Amino acid sequence: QISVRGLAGVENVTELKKNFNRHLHFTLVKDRNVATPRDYYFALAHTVRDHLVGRWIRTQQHYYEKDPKRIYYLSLEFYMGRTLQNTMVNLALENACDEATYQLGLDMEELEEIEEDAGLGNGGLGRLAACFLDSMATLGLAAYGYGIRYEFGIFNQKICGGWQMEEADDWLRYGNPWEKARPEFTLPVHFYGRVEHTSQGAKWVDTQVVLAMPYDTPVPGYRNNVVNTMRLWSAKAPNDGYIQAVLDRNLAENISRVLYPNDNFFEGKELRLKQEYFVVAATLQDIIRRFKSSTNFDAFPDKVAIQLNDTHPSLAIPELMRVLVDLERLDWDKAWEVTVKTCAYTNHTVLPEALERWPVHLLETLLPRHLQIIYEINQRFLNRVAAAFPGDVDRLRRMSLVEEGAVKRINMAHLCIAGSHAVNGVARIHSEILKKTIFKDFYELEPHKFQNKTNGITPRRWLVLCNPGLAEIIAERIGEEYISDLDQLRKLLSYVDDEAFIRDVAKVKQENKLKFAAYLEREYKVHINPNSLFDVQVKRIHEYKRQLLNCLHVITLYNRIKKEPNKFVVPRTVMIGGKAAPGYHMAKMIIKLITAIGDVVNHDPVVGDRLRVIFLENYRVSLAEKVIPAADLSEQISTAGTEASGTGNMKFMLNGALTIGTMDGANVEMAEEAGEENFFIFGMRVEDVDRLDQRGYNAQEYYDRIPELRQIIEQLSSGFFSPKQPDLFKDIVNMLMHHDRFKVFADYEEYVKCQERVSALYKNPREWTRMVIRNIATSGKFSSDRTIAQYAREIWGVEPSRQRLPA
Amino acid sequence: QISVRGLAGVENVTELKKNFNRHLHFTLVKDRNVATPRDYYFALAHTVRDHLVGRWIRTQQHYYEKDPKRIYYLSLEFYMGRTLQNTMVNLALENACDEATYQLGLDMEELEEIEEDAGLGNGGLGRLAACFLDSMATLGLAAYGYGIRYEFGIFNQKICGGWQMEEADDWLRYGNPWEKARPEFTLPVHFYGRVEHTSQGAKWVDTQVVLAMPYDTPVPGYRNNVVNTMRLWSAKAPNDGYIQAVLDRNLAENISRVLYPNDNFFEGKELRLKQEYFVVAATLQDIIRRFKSSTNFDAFPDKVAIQLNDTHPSLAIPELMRVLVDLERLDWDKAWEVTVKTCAYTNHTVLPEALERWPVHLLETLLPRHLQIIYEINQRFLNRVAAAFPGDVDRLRRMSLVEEGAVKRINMAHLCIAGSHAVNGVARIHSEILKKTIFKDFYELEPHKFQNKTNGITPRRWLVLCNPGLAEIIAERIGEEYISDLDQLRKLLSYVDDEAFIRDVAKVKQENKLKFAAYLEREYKVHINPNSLFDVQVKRIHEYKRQLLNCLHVITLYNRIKKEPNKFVVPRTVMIGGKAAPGYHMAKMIIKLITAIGDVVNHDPVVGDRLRVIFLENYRVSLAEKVIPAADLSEQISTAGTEASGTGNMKFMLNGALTIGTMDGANVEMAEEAGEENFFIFGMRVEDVDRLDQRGYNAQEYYDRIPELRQIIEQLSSGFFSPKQPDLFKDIVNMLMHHDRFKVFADYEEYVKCQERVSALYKNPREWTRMVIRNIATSGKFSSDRTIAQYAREIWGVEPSRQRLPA
Ligand SMILES: O=C(COc1ccc(-c2ccccc2)cc1)N[C@@H]1O[C@H](CO)[C@@H](O)[C@H](O)[C@H]1O
Ligand SMILES: O=C(COc1ccc(-c2ccccc2)cc1)N[C@@H]1O[C@H](CO)[C@@H](O)[C@H](O)[C@H]1O
Repeated sequence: QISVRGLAGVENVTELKKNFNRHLHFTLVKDRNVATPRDYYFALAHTVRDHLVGRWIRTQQHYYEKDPKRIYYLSLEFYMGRTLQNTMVNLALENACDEATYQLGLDMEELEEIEEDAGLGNGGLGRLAACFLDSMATLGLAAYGYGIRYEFGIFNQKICGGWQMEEADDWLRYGNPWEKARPEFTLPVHFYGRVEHTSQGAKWVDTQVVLAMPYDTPVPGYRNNVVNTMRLWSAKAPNDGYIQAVLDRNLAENISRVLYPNDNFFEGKELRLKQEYFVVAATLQDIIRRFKSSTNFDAFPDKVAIQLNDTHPSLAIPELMRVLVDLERLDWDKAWEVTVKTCAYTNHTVLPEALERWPVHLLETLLPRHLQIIYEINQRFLNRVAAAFPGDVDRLRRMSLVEEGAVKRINMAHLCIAGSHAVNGVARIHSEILKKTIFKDFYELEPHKFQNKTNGITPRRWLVLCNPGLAEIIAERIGEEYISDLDQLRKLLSYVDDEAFIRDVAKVKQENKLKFAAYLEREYKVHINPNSLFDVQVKRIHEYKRQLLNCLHVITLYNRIKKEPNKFVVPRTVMIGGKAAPGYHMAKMIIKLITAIGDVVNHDPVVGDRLRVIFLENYRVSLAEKVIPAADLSEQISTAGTEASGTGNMKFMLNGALTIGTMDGANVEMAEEAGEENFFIFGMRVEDVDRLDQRGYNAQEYYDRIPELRQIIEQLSSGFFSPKQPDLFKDIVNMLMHHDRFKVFADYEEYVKCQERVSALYKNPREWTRMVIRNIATSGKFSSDRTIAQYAREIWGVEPSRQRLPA
Repeated sequence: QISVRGLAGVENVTELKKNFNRHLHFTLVKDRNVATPRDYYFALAHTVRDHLVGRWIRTQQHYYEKDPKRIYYLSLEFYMGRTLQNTMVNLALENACDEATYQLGLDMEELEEIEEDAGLGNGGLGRLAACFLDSMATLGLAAYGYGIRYEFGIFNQKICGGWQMEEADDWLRYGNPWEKARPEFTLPVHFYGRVEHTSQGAKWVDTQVVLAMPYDTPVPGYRNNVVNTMRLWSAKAPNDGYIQAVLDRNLAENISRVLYPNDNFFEGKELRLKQEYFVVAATLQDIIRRFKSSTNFDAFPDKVAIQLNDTHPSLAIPELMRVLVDLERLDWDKAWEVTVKTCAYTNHTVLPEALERWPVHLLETLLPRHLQIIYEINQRFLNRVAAAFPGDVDRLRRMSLVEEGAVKRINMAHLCIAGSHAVNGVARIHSEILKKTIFKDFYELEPHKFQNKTNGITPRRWLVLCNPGLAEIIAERIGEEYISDLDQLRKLLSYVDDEAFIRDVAKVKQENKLKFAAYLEREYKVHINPNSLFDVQVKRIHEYKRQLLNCLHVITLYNRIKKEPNKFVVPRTVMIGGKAAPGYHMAKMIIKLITAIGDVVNHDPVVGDRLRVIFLENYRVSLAEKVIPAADLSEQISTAGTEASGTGNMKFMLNGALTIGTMDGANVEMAEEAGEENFFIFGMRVEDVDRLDQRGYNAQEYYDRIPELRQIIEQLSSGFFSPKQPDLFKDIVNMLMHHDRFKVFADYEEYVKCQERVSALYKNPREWTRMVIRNIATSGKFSSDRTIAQYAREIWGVEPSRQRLPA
């Protein structure tokens, strides 16, 4: 049908048809009389997976023969989403499968909706790992993702009476056709026990053992016949009343049972520490085993890079030291040099409550040898600080890996900086904040360690897969090369005055919106107007992300309409979606407020279809692929200095939405790429926030001086949005008035004014679309291929390649 | 190589070779460079499984079109063993796979040793279910086995310092290529809750729900293209702190976690009751759903038979009543008629401590509605007893389903007799004991219910598979037909004086023994003499089975040798094997005594290789397939009246061992088939045991009058077999002397005399072999094809068929 989806040759179609019938018969043990749509999905999945295997085997054989430096990306999260369509895209099989299934009397799109998301992450950090794997394979790097095979991923969110309810994400129920169990590569992981000292050095003895069983999933590059591996570890009890002893095997296997969903506010839970060590200990044994199959650990950093995705796998540092010192018997200083040259650390936040700080008593009991090593690392590090800054005793206390207080804690960020040759933030402003404020002491001691690597997204999933219509009108003008060289989109700047292109860009957006409006009714019985501006904010629910500020705007618009009902306003559909961490009361209250506003707004006859407020239930990778192509306006409105990068912002820019946002995270670089005239920037900059903090933020001042704001607060307090429970929202009002760390009121006026400018532009479709073209055309920087090429050259010491492997 | 293993045609071999390479590549994702022997096993298993699928689909389609009466065999145990070789045998693929693998440079026998036993049973009752499934498929019955998919089967037994140690049988670790998950056929099972009464009748409300997920395994008939199903249920939590709630899903899924290994002494454990209801509730919903796919439950017994394998699934009776009365709204009397006509019950013991008697308080809490129904069944039944036997108030108390006492209990055997149209024992003497003693009252009320169905074994696994050499020398003389018509073995009576046949029978036995002697060294570093008489007792360890009596004989022989070392004796290798239930102290002590005797006997220079005592570790289906073909003498020495049938006895008879045994269980019918002159019968009959009980058994009398017996007891008491712990065996001596329910001393003299007659005959190889021929030739009765034909005609009301389905 469309060019970018590939060829549908007679030979290929015929072959796909027979392999499909073969799998339906031999694999599923069904015939056409009893097969359900799920059986058809599986027959298709196995058919496509068969095309991966030859390339997977030869890629791995290739790395063995050529022995390149290997990249190990350690993450506790891989937010993969669905795999079927992505695999077809990357193997150029999409049109052929479409044709083949069509001939068999099946709708491929319908079969695609059957696949469960692999929801093995919370949000941005987990999805970054997934984009990164795609880019590493597309750039021909010998790269391995290592993580945990959680039995239950991020919870499914249901909304009941306006409230979030959580249910278990039982994503493996029907089986996973993409993974291959490797029970033969099983490895032991140790816990508890005690440390004995001999003449020969230290020994860790009397440990309990959990087995780590690997499951491999193929990661295909974009049309280069490269297929890399993501290896996910699963916990198994070793084989040694009788009944109860058997049932107690559950205790061990609980390590890989469920993903922790609390992506704000760190809590030191023992089971999470076990997960963190488990992935690290099994991964490092695998790495070392592979390195030996090439005595001389001097060459170890020439053949191994380990990237730590935040501090979650930070135990890699003392575990690598443990193995080199206790098992391989290297002297400390040589082991340390190897470790530092091997490890690099990516930081993802600045909120103090988000940093991992493990109580010493937990490590003492669970990992007694690791605690000794961390103490030794700390002593040697602080000796270096003392020599560089003699007499500065407060610096010594600020930089220590060990924090004193009620309970002594280990600061895992400080461990990571001490034991890595490179530390990076995820956007230019974030990396600068790291050097200037939270890791200032570390930067002064070792300035060469600190880098920036601005985040990106893969244009395969986030353009070609989710928005084929847009990908096609672009390919028509500039060819197909841009799909793996996104900087080529700049060529589109010469079409900004092209009448045909303007019309096509606008037509694709209209089609995406009609499709999404239809999805909403069929699957959720909700009525929307497709001619309205689609105003969307989708991301995890956090105070810093300021869903609340968006709420205030929605109510302002509603109040204005009620005040002057016969005045024309640009119609809007305001959609907000995102999950709240189960323990986060304020985030759960924000969800309830959103639905409560909807209840009032959506049923007010005076409003009509001029304003609609919808809460997008169960936001996840598959839903983002649907809503992002349909968006006109992207809400990126975190308080300046709080969102380290953002990546959802990039997805929207690539797909033809305009952005309203603060100068925060990657928004700054996006505005710089597109030109500030083509971006809706508002609000305090980081400097303005600092000045407010120096003086003291008083929310009352805003309430006193802004009549429209005072009206919203009275409506909330008095029960306008909760008639049967008038004080339902008192916690929200109280926080806004007295303890708002994120200064919601301070940006309110500028935000409302800026939103008026959005509505003005949307009235002029031709000029709206021309601004959209200038955004799409300057989105090239934010390809994760650019990000990974910078990691490879500036951190890993390896050269990317665009060359094909033989097919 | 050998005729009965089938054809190896050029077309077949070539096709098997390519499908093997296809599975190795696409299924396992390996090539020849990294493949382990386990990968080769799996490639072969998937290749053979592919041959089943077409026949499996068409068999099930056939039953749908023809709508025959369906047989549902409900068992908590299916002791299946390995599947690969059995599937090849039944599909006539054995020689072809052998050739194909040989050409690929592989040894098929070696690949066969890689497969885990499906050890989903304890011993005889579980293995009977497995033989029965094979016979039902071979006889063309529309039959379904229904059970539980245990994650952990019968424990692996290790012997450490002479003691049994139990380890988890993690049989699913590497995956099971034979099963197909059917997540779409998942069904809810209810527990706990309470009973509400309306106008409409009773309602069971506020229940907790566990899901039952089915896994189907194909059951191939012998060369008839019939493939039936064994459906095994697995427990899954329904989908509705957060972390802990996720981890608590284990509680629900524990129902199908582990097989209970205590096959003597019933213990009322709540988790076992849940297992019993779980299999019954899910199975009956499946049965009813299938019946509806044909209002009129009158025809239900014309289209459904349910066979209960002991009382373990006895809850089928009140569950069927519950469904018909509460859900389908049938009146009680009509529902009851349907139930009785549908259900039949097979009894497997006479030991009072083995009968299931569930405490009422357990049923009250777990299954409140079932307890009401059982009470109602009991009231109506006892009303019938009172009318038939007016004034006999003690009969009323003896026959009640409810037993009074400390705790009130339900007698599940009484429930089963009341709610079944047929009750059978498993050997002629057992069925007679049922009518005359333990169920006498029930027989007097309803004599037409009571039947005999003498047990059998499948000659496919138990001759063709495990002893191809013997199968071949038989096929040479009489053709291949006997494999599915075992009565044809009688034709062998005309070869009893045939010199060539005598030599061939003896040669096959010698080859089996050389092979087994070699297996022992290679896998267990133990040295045996292959010219000795192989004296074997393999079966679960129980006092009633009298491994202890065998122990006394072994010590007698040892004492005799020590007494007269230069006198010739027929050399023996005495092998004893079997698992003890984890809670059974005396059985664990018997295992230790056996190894302790071995320690002394096997290292005494005076003995030489004239006597060896070996404990066969980890006895299970795969080991029985090795040791049974190698045996000369089969020990079947239970106290008269205690072994309901035995089936191991039949396996030995079919494979060329002679039998030393009591007139107990099926031994009686075996001796009757072969002629008593061709059997080594000794000891008390049931009548002699009764007379002893009337007078009172005094073990001291035997000890006083038998000097050789007194010597053994002093050796045991004084520490001759346990030098470092002189009183190790005091419990054994104490039991023998003071509380032996199984009268070990009373049979001792006759047993020793009889064993002398065995040794005399073995000295004359020609006459030994002629007696063997007369045993093999009269073993036809004990084919499970005969047993199943009698069940089908006399209980299920269906006609077996030997006709092929189209291929
Ligand atoms: O997604 C995250 C953080 O997610 C988690 C996920 C899990 C945890 C966690 C930590 C300890 C224990 C349990 C859970 C903490 C944070 N951060 C985002 O990372 C993106 C990629 O760099 C950035 O674009 C976002 O700005 C940043 O908020
Ligand atoms: O194997 C058995 C009994 O096995 C079990 C297995 C499990 C249980 C059980 C019962 C309740 C709770 C837990 C376990 C009780 C008995 N009996 C044998 O059945 C054979 C087949 O009919 C006969 O040949 C044997 O004589 C008989 O002992």
